[PDB]
Amino acid sequence: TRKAVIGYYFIPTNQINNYTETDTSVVPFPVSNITPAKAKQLTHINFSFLDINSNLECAWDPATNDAKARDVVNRLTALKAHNPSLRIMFSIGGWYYSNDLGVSHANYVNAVKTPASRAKFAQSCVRIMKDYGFDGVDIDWEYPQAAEVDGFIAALQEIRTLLNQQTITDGRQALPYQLTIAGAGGAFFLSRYYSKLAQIVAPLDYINLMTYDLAGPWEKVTNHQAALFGDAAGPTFYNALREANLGWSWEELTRAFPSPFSLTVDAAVQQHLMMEGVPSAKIVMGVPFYGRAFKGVSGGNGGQYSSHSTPGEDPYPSTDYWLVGCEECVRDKDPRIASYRQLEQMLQGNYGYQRLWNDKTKTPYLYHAQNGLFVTYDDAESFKYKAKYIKQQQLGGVMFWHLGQDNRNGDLLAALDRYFNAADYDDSQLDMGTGLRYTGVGPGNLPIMTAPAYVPGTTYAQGALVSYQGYVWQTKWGYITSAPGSDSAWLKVGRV
Amino acid sequence: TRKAVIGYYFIPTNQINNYTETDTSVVPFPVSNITPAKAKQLTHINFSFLDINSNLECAWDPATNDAKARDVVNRLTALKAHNPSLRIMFSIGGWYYSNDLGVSHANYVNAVKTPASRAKFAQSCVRIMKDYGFDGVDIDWEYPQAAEVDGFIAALQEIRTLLNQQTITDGRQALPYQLTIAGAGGAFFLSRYYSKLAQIVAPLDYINLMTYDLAGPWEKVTNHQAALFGDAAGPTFYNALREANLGWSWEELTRAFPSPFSLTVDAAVQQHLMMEGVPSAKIVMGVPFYGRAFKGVSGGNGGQYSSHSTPGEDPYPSTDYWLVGCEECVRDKDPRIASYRQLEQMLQGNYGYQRLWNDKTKTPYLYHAQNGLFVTYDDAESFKYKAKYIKQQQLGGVMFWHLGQDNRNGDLLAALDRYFNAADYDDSQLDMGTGLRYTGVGPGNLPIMTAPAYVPGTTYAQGALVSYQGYVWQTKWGYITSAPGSDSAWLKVGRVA
Ligand SMILES: Cc1cccn2c(=O)c3cc(C(=O)NCc4cccnc4)c(N)[n+](C[C@H]4CCCO4)c3nc12
Ligand SMILES: Cc1cccn2c(=O)c3cc(C(=O)NCc4cccnc4)c(N)[n+](C[C@H]4CCCO4)c3nc12
Ligand SMILES: Cc1cccn2c(=O)c3cc(C(=O)NCc4cccnc4)c(N)[n+](C[C@H]4CCCO4)c3nc12
Repeated sequence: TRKAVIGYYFIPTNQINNYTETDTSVVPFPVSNITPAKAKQLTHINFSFLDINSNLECAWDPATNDAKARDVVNRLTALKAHNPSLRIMFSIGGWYYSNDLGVSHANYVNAVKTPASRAKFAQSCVRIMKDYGFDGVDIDWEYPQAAEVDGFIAALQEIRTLLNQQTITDGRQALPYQLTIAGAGGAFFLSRYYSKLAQIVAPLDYINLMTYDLAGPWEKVTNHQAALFGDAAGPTFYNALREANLGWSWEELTRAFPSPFSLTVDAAVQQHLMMEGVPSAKIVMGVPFYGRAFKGVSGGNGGQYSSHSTPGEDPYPSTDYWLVGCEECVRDKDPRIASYRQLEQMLQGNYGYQRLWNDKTKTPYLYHAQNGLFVTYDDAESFKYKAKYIKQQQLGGVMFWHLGQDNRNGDLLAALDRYFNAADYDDSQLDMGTGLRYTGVGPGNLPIMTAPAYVPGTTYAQGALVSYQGYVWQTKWGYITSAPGSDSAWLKVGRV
Repeated sequence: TRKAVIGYYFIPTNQINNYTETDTSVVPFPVSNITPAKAKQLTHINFSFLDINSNLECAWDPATNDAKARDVVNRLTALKAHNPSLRIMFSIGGWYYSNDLGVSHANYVNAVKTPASRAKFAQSCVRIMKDYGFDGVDIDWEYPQAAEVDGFIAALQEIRTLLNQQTITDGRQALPYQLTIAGAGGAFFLSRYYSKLAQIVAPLDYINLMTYDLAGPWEKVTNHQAALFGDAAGPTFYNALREANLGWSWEELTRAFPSPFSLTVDAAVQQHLMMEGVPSAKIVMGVPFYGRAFKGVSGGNGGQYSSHSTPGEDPYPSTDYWLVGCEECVRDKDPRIASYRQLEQMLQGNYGYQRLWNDKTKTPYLYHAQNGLFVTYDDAESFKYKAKYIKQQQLGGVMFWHLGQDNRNGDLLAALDRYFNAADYDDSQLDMGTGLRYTGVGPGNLPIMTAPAYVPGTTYAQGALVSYQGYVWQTKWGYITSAPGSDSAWLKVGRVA
């Protein structure tokens, strides 16, 4: 099974309305920059972002020039001439539209409320897909809360039904229409819907975990934003999942959700695999094509794990563009984010940066000794370890934000495709290091065990192991005369 | 409101069929030993035990001579001439009949299964009560499991309906027929039904907690079997309630059920009070009229919290009767249980025992220095603190097992009545000590708190407190943009006035 390679294509409305493929000053990353070689290295392009309007329907930004928008999408779907497996998805949501404090948040809550609203919203998704020529629907609601999850589920189920019927109607058995979501990659947002992961993922082809932004100006201690494994010297976090409305016992919560823990990519993946009904092949690991920069950091450890003075507000509440050498930061008016393309040029232009490597997290980072700056980012080296992880854990593939942040040669995308598909690349001896692994155990990743069959009428001592109804159970205290599952005394510890 | 004083009267079928009041070798504790003075000190006598037969009806042991049974019960109900508040209850169950491996266990599970079976069983309970002259029904099922609790509750409700109708029919408004159960006194058995305590206790007049046997030879470390409060120097136990099917979060389970914890009487009472809908006035504290003995006790502990070499297997797997001076242990053939009557007779007959006192647990214990023996028991002094606890916590009263283990003068029963009712007893200055209290917090004992009202649209930092929909909530982490109760981020920590 070929690994998915899902690249976001993001274009703001102003750039759509003024679209041109011959002037990077207006449109920095036109569709023409996606060469045939790059199209062949992708399996999915997530066009972004559409929204949910006050009519509770999928819709473009109301300021969008529809004729210019159709032309942009047509240029993307023309790329399928170079890659018969390529799908041009469209994404609904993103942080700006759909976060709790976002401009359109209430429309997401209201669209999934009722059977009538869900049917109307689901129909509009398929309509938009067919009217503009997209190959599937991606929903990036960041993020539905506990009371909204069941409606969110039924809406996804409704879209799945309509997409499957549309696949048959259009003869698309060879390339069926698909449904994906961007899912939270950290435990705090994940706890909103974690208990219902199985019913969320059931109608999806993939859940694309946003396993980045695990550090940012909203945290007082600098850190890697997409550490693969944990560094004991770095900060640790409250494991919010132990508070999810799971109904598990104290022992089950404790063994599944050690706290505090290292907020890493491996943690997010393992937390998903701990849940019953979440298959590894549907889990896609997100990676960032951008870095996050911090100022006012101290010395002694390359700027890692230090206090900082980076503004947290949105948008950037100043004109102080303090990321030395970041020309894109001036154009975008924000020194806290830098594309890999810009970071590469900052490393090549003598601005005082050093590129350092953390062999526990398996991620690079920049340090500016003279102005106290720290940048966490990913590159082709960190992608070696993440690609091997994807293969070892039998995940569905990789996702990234976004195509316009790769360098001009497309080195990041080419690296991902190479690590998955190149016949002359061999990572069998790649050293995954001694960084901290997430060691939680849950119902979905219980180890295989053997035990004598449970015998009704037997009195079991503390620590006894029995097999019953497909699982191996252990007594939590002594003098146990009840059957596993009928009591508080038995802990499910294994399967088969 | 007078505190309940509930004494079990237990008599085996063998003793009923051969009942006599002039031969202690056949019947050691005849009803005649319950003098008018003792009858006035009781509010309830739990006659025990009846059973549930394979027809799923309340019934006497099939080997019971029915005429002899009626005669024994009549001697108990005649005691009401001396005490117009006294009730002769009858108890269905007990350990032998109703434990998971007991001879009649399946009858208890099956009787509560369906509306028809519950109706048939409930009718048989009231029929037995009226036929033999009892004043109420007590059910000692030890213990219903999670899947059986809902049927068990519906059966209790059905008995409640029939008892209330029988009260009206018999003009017994001045002394209505009552319904009680014996409940678990330790967290392990309690976890079976803990989540449904409110609906279990609703149809009852009392739930009589079996707050004894909290220690015994089956434990590797000697301990008090009915410690009122905890001793930090003593052993601690897994808090099984954190594994009950409550649906609470990790923070809520941890805050309600500290673990490990001291297995005490106070723990069991407070664990019941942590649940909403469980009124203190229905909780009755059980006390033992017997002791538990250990050997091999090695230490300067006074024998407390020490390793031991006591069998604690049943039945006693030896003939070594090493409890020096326990003659009842020889006749009964078990050196690990002794009535208070015998323990007193061991103390006054020169056997080398020292009576020591633990001022944390507020319980006495025996220690035999030359042979290293340890006995945990209760007496009139430990009952002072338990009686004051009952009054301070506004509990319903006290229960004890059993009447035949008191001394001949009835000193234990007289002490309980004195501490509740005597005008010349004054425990106002009795110091309850510094033993460990159970400090768990649950929905039934959330404190009143004050906090600013939650404001929609606000982003809250970690540890922020807000009031919302009748509760005070605290954030467990930062950058909170959700409303309390809609999220995993908010912890219920208090109630709004
Ligand atoms: C406050 C905050 C707290 C915790 C997490 N947070 C984010 O995880 C986050 C992500 C994003 C984001 O867009 N990631 C890329 C992306 C790509 C594709 C789809 N979805 C998202 C974001 N813009 N912000 C707000 C920034 C903007 C300036 C300062 O705060 C975010 N804030 C927070
Ligand atoms: C209250 C009590 C009263 C009287 C006797 N008692 C015991 O003789 C006893 C033995 C044991 C025990 O473990 N024996 C060893 C063993 C282990 C496994 C298989 N066969 C034998 C025990 N755990 N408890 C506590 C209760 C609490 C919940 C369930 O058990 C016991 N309680 C009591
Ligand atoms: C084996 C055992 C294991 C776990 C718990 N167990 C008891 O909780 C228990 C209680 C009683 C009992 O009667 N408590 C007083 C009473 C008063 C009113 C209503 N119900 C009960 C008991 N007799 N045994 C038998 C044992 C004891 C030693 C040899 O045989 C019991 N055994 C066990």
